[PDB]
Order: sequence, then structure tokens, then C-alpha cells
Amino acid sequence: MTTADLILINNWYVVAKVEDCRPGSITTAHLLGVKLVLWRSHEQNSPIQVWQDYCPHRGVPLSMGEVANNTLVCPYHGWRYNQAGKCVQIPAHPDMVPPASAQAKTYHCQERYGLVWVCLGNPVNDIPSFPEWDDPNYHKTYTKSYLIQASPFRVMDNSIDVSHFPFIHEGILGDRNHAEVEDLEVKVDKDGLTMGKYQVHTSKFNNSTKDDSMVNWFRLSHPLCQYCSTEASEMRTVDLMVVTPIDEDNSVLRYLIMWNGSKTLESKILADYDQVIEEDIRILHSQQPTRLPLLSPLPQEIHVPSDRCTVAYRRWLKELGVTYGVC
Amino acid sequence: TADLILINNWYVVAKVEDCRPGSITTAHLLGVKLVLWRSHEQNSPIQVWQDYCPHRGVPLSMGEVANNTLVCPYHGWRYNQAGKCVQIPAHPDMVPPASAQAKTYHCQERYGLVWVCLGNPVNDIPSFPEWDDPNYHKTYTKSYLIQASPFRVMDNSIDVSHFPFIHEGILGDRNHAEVEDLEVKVDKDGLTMGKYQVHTSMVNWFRLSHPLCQYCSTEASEMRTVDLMVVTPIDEDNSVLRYLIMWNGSKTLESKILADYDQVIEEDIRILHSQQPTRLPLLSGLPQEIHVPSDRCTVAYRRWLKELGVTYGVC
Amino acid sequence: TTADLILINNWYVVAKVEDCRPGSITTAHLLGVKLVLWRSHEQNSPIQVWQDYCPHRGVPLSMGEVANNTLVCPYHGWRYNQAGKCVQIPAHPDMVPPASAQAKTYHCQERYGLVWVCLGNPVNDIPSFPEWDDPNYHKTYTKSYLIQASPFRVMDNSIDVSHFPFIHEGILGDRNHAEVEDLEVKVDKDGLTMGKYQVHTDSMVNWFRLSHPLCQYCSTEASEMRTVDLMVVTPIDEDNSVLRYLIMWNGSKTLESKILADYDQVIEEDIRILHSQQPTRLPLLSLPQEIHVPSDRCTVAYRRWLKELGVTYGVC
Ligand code: FES
Ligand code: FES
Ligand code: FES
Ligand SMILES: [Cl-]
Ligand SMILES: [Cl-]
Ligand SMILES: [Cl-]
Ligand SMILES: [Fe+3]
Ligand SMILES: [Fe+3]
Ligand SMILES: [Fe+3]
Ligand SMILES: [Xe]
Ligand SMILES: [Xe]
Ligand SMILES: [Xe]
Repeated sequence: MTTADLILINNWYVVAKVEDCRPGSITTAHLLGVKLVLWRSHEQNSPIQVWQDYCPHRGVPLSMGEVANNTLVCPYHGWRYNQAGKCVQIPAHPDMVPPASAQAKTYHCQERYGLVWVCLGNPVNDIPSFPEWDDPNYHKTYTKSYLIQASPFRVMDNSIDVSHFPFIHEGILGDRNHAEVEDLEVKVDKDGLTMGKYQVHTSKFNNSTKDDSMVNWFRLSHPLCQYCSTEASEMRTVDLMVVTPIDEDNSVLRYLIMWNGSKTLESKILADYDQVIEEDIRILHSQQPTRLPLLSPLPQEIHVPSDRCTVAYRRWLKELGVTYGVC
Repeated sequence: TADLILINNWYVVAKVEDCRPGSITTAHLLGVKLVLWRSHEQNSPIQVWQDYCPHRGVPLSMGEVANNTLVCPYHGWRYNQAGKCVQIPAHPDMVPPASAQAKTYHCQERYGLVWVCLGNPVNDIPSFPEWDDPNYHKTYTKSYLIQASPFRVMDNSIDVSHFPFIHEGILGDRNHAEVEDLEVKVDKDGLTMGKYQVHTSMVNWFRLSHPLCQYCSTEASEMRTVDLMVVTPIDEDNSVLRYLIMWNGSKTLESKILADYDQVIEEDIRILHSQQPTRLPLLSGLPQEIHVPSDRCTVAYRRWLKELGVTYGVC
Repeated sequence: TTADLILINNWYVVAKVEDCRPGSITTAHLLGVKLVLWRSHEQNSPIQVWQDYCPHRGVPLSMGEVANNTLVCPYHGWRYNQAGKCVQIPAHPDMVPPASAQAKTYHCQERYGLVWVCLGNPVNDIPSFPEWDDPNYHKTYTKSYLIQASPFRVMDNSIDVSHFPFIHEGILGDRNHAEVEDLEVKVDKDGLTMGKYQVHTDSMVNWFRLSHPLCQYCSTEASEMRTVDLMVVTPIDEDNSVLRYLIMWNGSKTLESKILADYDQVIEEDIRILHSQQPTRLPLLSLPQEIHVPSDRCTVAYRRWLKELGVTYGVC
């Protein structure tokens, strides 16, 4: 169990990539305070089973075992658990039907966009949409996993912030001179939080090429995933940022990036995101308190006109009833 | 703090070989930091006290042994073998106050091991019959620091069904994983398991007179092997493992025996370090423990600890 | 924060002025508060000591840059003037920052080459040091010593004199001269005072006074040379301290490194003991309870003064 809210437990979250889960493999992960085991059978096109990493016999992690004959086997006594989590065999008592109590705690898992989505509760919410996934004109790439020692909601608040661009992202996403921020259009509606189109000022790098005027916008249907859309000179680049809430104070950041330009741009896209993500991590790791402060009437946070979309985020979290990872 | 039932039992804290004349050693029992010291005389007794000087809270272990006294390093106070301050160097003519006294504990050398009771010895040190048999040879395993409850360490050692999966080299085969109807008896002696078969041929039985001490007996084709497993309870979540192995076959087998014991212990320590909760769950976030017929000796250990009133190291 | 106001309303050294050169950003910690110390390229700019905290989104201001007499936060470039008022917000260039856009500032006074800070309202003055003005005395500063021990245990160890023959053998005593004479201890409204006493090696006469719980003035007269010192403890929190010493002497300048070496040896010998002592915090008067003998008169008096002042922070 956990101290997490039901609004959060009943949502889907990315815990891995499908390319990390090979046939016959055992992977560990952490979601909302719970340790997880992700396993597949040696069959090809095998389903991924996401359970709690715990054998109920003597408390040994099931992730220390082996996958054999479509069963996850515990290392201590060799209890064999089927795809539904039911012990189907106890080697010490091979003719005995295992007790019904011998059951692993199983969760909902679904693959989409090459990502493993998990729901610890009742899947009542839907997986965010990524329209360009099935567009053959768009190429796909994934960033590596980033472990961040900061609240899941502080990480998302940062990626909603845009006024920091000319300071901690100078040279990639901002100009320390064009640092004034225009009035921002931010909607709160049925589709979630939308930052409307807005101009990103980037520093010239190629003096031969024309200014890469970038227009960006983003939408949040889920509070820990953000769909971002950028149209520059000759390329539209969309991304799906996904935050794995490890606990109230820890988070994993992953991005699926899709672009309509030359596949040869993959290396540059991945390296440019690395720079921005690590410049953002430096601030996230220093922020206090570690949990995102919600609104109220250490001193309270101060909000200026340019914080419109981040004030609306903190408001959305109070409406959703979020108390985990926030203060 | 620990339950009186544990406070009044004997526990191994060191090997006699390592407490030399004039030496000062350290140990940790039931939450208490301990100082062990000997005088430079031969046949000197071992004094096991709390590692603390009552003047200003400095560890007496950072001091020195001099003239059959332990000297505190801060103000020079000298404590006799009974633990009483006999000289305060700033007041050389003053009879040191009665409060100037170290907290002393009972110490007894048995089986080449230093045994300590922090309470009132109500029970005797566990018996080891082959200690007095000259037909048996003697070897000691090294110390093993385990980040697990002392009671989880003993539960693992009482378990016999794990042999075919984590010990398939020495104590089990994957084609012989079935466990026969085991025999368990909890009497005044303690917890006793009746003899059972172990597949590498071998017959094995064990008895626990005390919760953290195990006597084990194994008969092979040509050799009887016995061991005394001692668990030092550092605190609720930490333990030290030691064994005294005795056998009546060739003394040349000492190295293979120690090598075999090391493999098994480090294979058990891997499961022990992973177990959650860290403290032993007793019979009463994470689901409750499930018990199968092959778990009757470990179910009896948990029942015994509950009956004895153990609340320290257990969940 | 959980500290007693008697402590919050007192002056403490958090740095030496030689460590905060023009245009620098230094960090410190005092009574649980993280502090940012910053200066200007003004050849003689003052030292600002604020809480290491940007009230916009909670970044540490110490990760910023000093520019044109302002401290600039790294996250959104907010510029705070020397009074701590934010005067620029780059996002809204022609917007006067709200009154809330203000760093939490603390009182800072430079004295004896040291940075004194008071987190509250200074009801007391910075401890006195008469040989500072005396031109016949040379001056030197020890390095900062981080001690994993209560500020009050650190000060307890400095007032102890009975331990000189055992852990400071060679500098403040030897094992053949361990008997302690009847010490003169004056506990008054001003504070704790310790009268003249003999330190062996062939001997020197020392005394000390404490007008402040965590500041000690000491005087040693030996063979015509008088050495004085000001021991300052930075209370980091209940369990941690910084130790610093300003030593002044009227002999040869050549003695400086020897003086520094003698202090360094004694201090690290004291730190070996301080780190081993349990409990970490200083036990006051009503693990076994502390026993007191006559050589411990001035250390018993320290505990009695702290209880009368109502110190609960850093004490057991
Ligand atoms: S702990 Fe998993 S089978 Fe015994
Ligand atoms: S601390 Fe042991 S003698 Fe003073
Ligand atoms: S956090 Fe300091 S300026 Fe935004
Ligand atoms: Cl399989
Ligand atoms: Cl025992
Ligand atoms: Cl003073
Ligand atoms: Fe950013
Ligand atoms: Fe084992
Ligand atoms: Fe000293
Ligand atoms: Xe980016
Ligand atoms: Xe063994
Ligand atoms: Xe000194």
C-alpha cells in the first residue's frame, strides 16, 4: 500500500520502455511507494506482467528469481507463479494444491507508444493521447531514464515553467536579452491544461541559416504527462514527457520525441534534450521544500503574471485532490 | 531496549583467541556498546563492560590497560577489574566517588568463545557434547555481519526446504525438492527437529536450547559432523553469525568444511538481506506470511518466541 | 527555528572577513538556517547575510551571481538589491516587484576580522576584545574546524582544564603534573569567569571569561610573553559546530606558525574526544548520568548558566 491519493493510484503511469523488457526478462521498478517486478515469458510477443516485488511465503523479492515455463519462480523455495499471480506449484509438496493465499499482488499493465504503463488501482482514467504516433511522416526516439531527487509534481511544474528559458537554458531555448515574457494563454477545461501558442526565442548558431523562430504549445490531460508541440523553420517536433512518481520526493523523467525532418537529426535531438533536462535537474535538486507548494492566502511562493500556467497547475492539483508529493 | 528474557541469556560476542592479555576489544550486544579488556598477566580474566566512562561520556575502549586497570583517555580515571574507579589523577588523595563505577556484565569463556550476559544469568551456556570428545576435531568459521534481524537469521537456519534452490551445490538437488513429514518438539530443552534426509546420503537433526543458539548433527557415510551456531544480536535489525564445527573424520578436511560452510552462509545472507520486513513476523503494505506443512519447524520457532515474550527483533 | 530566543537574539561568527572577498557568494549555516553571504566589487562593500532562499520558486540564492550591487537568482533572474528588495524581474521589465519579493535579511556586523550575524534582534553586543586595538600584539586566525558535536559540548570541552595532562601532553601538561589546584570560578550577571591557574610547561598562568555562552576570551602569561585568544563557536544546529580562534600575542612574529601548529594539535586532540562523547548534546544538571569531581567546578557552572538562560537547543 501507500500514503498516495486515489486520484493518483487510479491513473496510468510509465514505469519502463517495451525495448527494456525482453522475452524471459525480470525488471524492477518503483511506483507510488510500491516495489514492482516486471516479467515476460520466453515466448515472443509475450505479455508483460507487473506485480508487487514480494513473495508472500517468507518475504523474498520475486525479482530475484527466474522465469521458467510461463511462471515466475521465487529463489528461496521455488514457488511457481502463473501469469495471473497464482502459485501453481510448491516443490516441497508437489502433489498439493497451493493455498489460495499464495497469490502475487498484480497490477494493470498496458503497452502504448513503446512504453509500459501501469495502474496500481482501478484504471478509470485513460492513457494520454499522442496523435503523431501512427503518422509515418514522423520518426520516433526515446530519451534515457533520468532519476531525479525531487517531487514528481515539482518536475512537472518546471516543465510547465517557460520564463526560466533565457536563464538556465540560454543557447538552446532562450536569449538572456529577449527575456521579457508576453501575456500567456492558458486554458482550464475538459481536455485539461493547455498552454496556447507562444514564441520561443533561440540563439542563432548557424549564421548561414535563417532565424529558427520556434512556436510551442503544450497540453496536460494527466498531471504527470505533458504533450508538447514545436513548429520551427522546416520541422515540427512533438514529444510526450512522462514522469514516474517513485515516491513523494523522488521521480523518473522520460521523453518520447517525434519529428517530421531527417532521421539523421536523432543524435542532435537527444543531445539537446540532455542539456536542457540536466540544466533543469540542477534547479529541481536545489529547490525547497522538495514537495510542490500548493496555493494559500519558509515564506509562501510568489506568483507574477508569467507564472499563469504554473499557478493553474497548482490549482488543478488541489481540484484533483492531490496531497502526495505536495505541501 | 531488549526483553528481559533475552537480557538474561548468554551470547557469544568474540573468540577467546582475539582477547589477548593487555588487549582492549569492542562488541555490540542488545543495543549496548561493550568494551572487553584483559590485564597483561597470563591467565588474566576477561572484563566485559559497557563502553562508557561515567565522568564525561567518553568510550573506555579509546583508553589503555595499565597495572590491572583500564584507564579512561580523557581525565585519566583508573578502573579496577571489578570496574570501580580507584584513582582520579586530578585528586590523587581523594577516594573516588562510589558513582565512579563502570557498568559491568557477566563474562564466561566456553568452547573458545567469549560469552556475555547483560542481565542475570538464569540459564547456563548451551551444551556442546563433542567439545569433550577427543575423537572430534575443531574449527571455527569467521564472523559474518548480517543486516537482518537476529531472529530472521535463526529462522533461515531452521528452514530445511530452501536447500534444493539456494544450496544446490552442497545441501540439495533440484530432483529431490520434496520435503518429508518433519518432526518438531518444543519442550523445556527448547526446539528440536527430528532426523531427516538431506540429498547432496546424509541424515541431519538439530536442537535449539536458546532462541539464538543452534546445535546441529549430521551423519554421512564415514563421518559425523556437528556444529554450534551462535547468533549475536547486535540490535533489532543487525546480527553476527559464528559457527564451531566439529567432525570425526580426517583433520585434512578442515579447509573443504570451511569452504562449504562459507558458500552456504553467503547464499543464505543473500536471501536474508532481501527479506521484508527486516524483523521476523510472528504468528498472529506487505501481505501476511503463508505457512505450508514443510514450514512446521519455523512455525514452531515463531510460536516459541511469542510464548517466551520476545518483542525485540520481531514484527 | 526550534532554537531558544536567548540564542536567536545573540551574535555569532559564521565566517572570517578574509573568506568573503569583494563580489563573492559564500554559504553558511546557523541554528538550522541556511545563510547566503554576499559582497560587492565596491573596494569596501558591506557583507549581506540573508537566508539562502529565493521566495519565488525556492531556489538557493547562493547559486546565483553578484552583479551591479545586486544578487541575481539563477532560475528567473530576479535581482535583489543590498537591502534585499527585489528591484528587477526580467519577465515583466516595467513592473515594480511586489513588496513580498524580498529576501529575508539578517543583522550583520564585521568585528575582529570576523562576520557576526544575529538571526533575531541583537539585545546583547558582540563580545569584547581589548588587545585588538593594542599595537604591541600581532594577530592570527586559525582555520574553521567542523565538529560533529553540540556547540555546547564544544564549549564544555574548552572550559575543562583537568584533561590537559592526558590528551594535550606536550603542549598544556604532562602525565606527571595531573593534580588540579583549587580553581577560582566566578558566576555572575556578566557571565562565567575562571580565575588564574597554573598550566604545566616550566609553567604558564592562564585565565578565561565567558560573557557569551558560545564565545570565550582567554589570557595566558608566560616568560614575559602574553598570548590572548577569542574562541568562537558557530552553532550549526543542535548536533554540529564550527570552531574558530583569533589569537593575539606580544612576542615574535616568527612564533605565528608555531602558535597555529600548537593550536591545531590541541584542537584535533579535543575533536577526537568530542566526536566520541555520548550523548552528542550537552547534559545539564538535574546512558549513565555525569559524575562531577572538584576539578569540574567551572564545567558544572557552565551547565548551571545554560539552564538559567533556558537553553534547550543542543543540550540533553
Ligand atoms: S519465500 Fe518465495 S517460495 Fe519461500
Ligand atoms: S571522561 Fe573518563 S575520566 Fe573524564
Ligand atoms: S526562483 Fe528565484 S527567480 Fe524564480
Ligand atoms: Cl517462459
Ligand atoms: Cl541462546
Ligand atoms: Cl566572553
Ligand atoms: Fe527547463
Ligand atoms: Fe540455508
Ligand atoms: Fe583541550
Ligand atoms: Xe528541448
Ligand atoms: Xe554446510
Ligand atoms: Xe593551545
